[PDB]
This record gives sequence, structure tokens and C-alpha cells, in this order.
Amino acid sequence: AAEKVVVNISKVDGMPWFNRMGEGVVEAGKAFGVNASQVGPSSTDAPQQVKIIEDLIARKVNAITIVPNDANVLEPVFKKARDAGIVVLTNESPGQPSANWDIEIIDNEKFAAEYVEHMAKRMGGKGGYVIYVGSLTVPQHNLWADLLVKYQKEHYPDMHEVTRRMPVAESVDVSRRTTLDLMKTYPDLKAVVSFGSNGPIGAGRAVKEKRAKNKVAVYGMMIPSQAASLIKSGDITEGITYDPASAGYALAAVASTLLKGEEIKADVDMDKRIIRFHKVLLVNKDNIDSLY
Ligand SMILES: OC[C@]1(O)OC[C@@H](O)[C@H]1O
Repeated sequence: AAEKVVVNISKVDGMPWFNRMGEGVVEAGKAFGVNASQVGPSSTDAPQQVKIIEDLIARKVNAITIVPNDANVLEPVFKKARDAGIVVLTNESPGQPSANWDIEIIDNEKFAAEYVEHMAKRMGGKGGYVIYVGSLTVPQHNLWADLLVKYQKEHYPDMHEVTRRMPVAESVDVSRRTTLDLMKTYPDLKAVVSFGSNGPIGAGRAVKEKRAKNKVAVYGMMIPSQAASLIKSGDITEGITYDPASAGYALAAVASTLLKGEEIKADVDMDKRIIRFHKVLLVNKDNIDSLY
């Protein structure tokens, strides 16, 4: 008979991050004997993900995996997928109610700690910072940001957010303009953190334009090839982030296991429904050339 069908859904198409994720999805399909694909929505508007899922339910797929733009917007349609007998997995949505499992490639608490310790060392434990998130509701960016700020307050009291987190991390242009604006406004701004993959690109371009790389550090999630030029020029300080092909691969792998009626085999937290690895990738001037 035909292979079972596994479909991943990214946050939005046309992104290096999600093209790399898709490579992992497709490779896992070959590895595990499932018909695996990835659909990229036209925008980050969460209803576009809902519409894709409705289409996939209609087409009777076996598993749907997804990087949610908004956990709560998707809950009703995830319930409909589960009612249809479809396995639903998320990445970047710990605690998603209606997903069989959420998969993460890093440990949230350790990841936030690493951001703060890296930032504090370069800032001497003192100064302003800002966080960019993809949106005000996207799940993981906001959990990571929460943990970062909490950790900072409990370790380095002389560091401080210059503003509330800014929902700009999915746009290079907007991230760039925001960074220019903040650098002009806040003399003590010493670091920009972006949890979305486009934000370090925009921030790094702003820092470059203002010739500010020794004053304003840039950290965040990123694809090495996208960030390489700015890393080399020193305008992006460091990527603290993971290989999204691992996420794509793990999603399709776990789907395959469930579809084969097998028990899950990482930290597997049964009651929280989270499968977690700890595969942090640091991206810096010393290793950039090894990474793309
Ligand atoms: O730009 C896409 C993205 O937001 O960046 C990193 C990761 O969180 C991913 O979902």
C-alpha cells in the first residue's frame, strides 16, 4: 500500500530558516518510509495555518506537524484533526493542548541562561538591551523572552530592557528600522536579542550602518548562511540557536513512530507531552565558515 502521509507546516514561506527545516522533513520521509512534505503559509497570519490544516484534514493525511504562529488560534482545528484520527505534532509550542506531542531541539531554561550569560559577559553586567519576537503571541519566542528577562533580573540587576519586547523579528526591514530608532533613543543600549531568524539580519545591518558593532551587540536565532556576512564583519555578535533541519527531521521521525503504533523513542516528558533535545548551535566568527 501507499506510504502514510506526513505534512509539516512552517510559520511562513520564503525563509532560509524554514527551507532548512524542510530539508530535515524531506530527509526524514526518506529515512522512515513516509510521504513527508512541508507547506509554507503565504504569511504569518495564523488563520492561514488553519486553512492549510482544514485542507489536509479534507485530504485525509495521517499526520500534521506544525510550527504555530499562535497556539490558541490553532486549538479548534487541532481538535478537529485529532477527531479525524490524525496525529498532530508541534515544534515551538510547548504545552500545546491538542497536540499529541511538542518537540523542542533545546532546553528552554538552559537556552535563556546562555543568552543572558553571553550578553552579560560582553556588557560587563551593565547596560540596556531589547528583545525582538516574531509577534506578541507567538509561543516559543515569548516563553524564551520571559525566561531571559527573569534570569537577567535574578543575576545582573544593572542590565535592563530599554523597552518592552518588539514584534519585529520576522522582518529584516522592520528589525533594521527598529534597531536604528532604539540606538538613537537609548544611549545605554548595548545588545539586541532576536528570537526570530530575520531580526539579527536587520539589527546587524542597522549596527553596520551606524558603525556601532563594538557598542551594540546582536544575538539571536539565525541560519548561518543568511547571517554569515554580518558575522564576518562583526555586526552580528553570536547566533545562539539550533539547526532547524533537526526539528523537521524529529517531527517526521516522531510522526512515523506514532503511525507505526510504536512507543516514543531525548527527554520525553509524558505528562507535559514534550520531547526535548539539547542541541544548541553557537554561530560566531570562529566557526561561521564551517557552518555553511
Ligand atoms: O524566523 C523563523 C523563526 O521565528 O526564527 C527562529 C525560530 O523561532 C523560527 O520559528
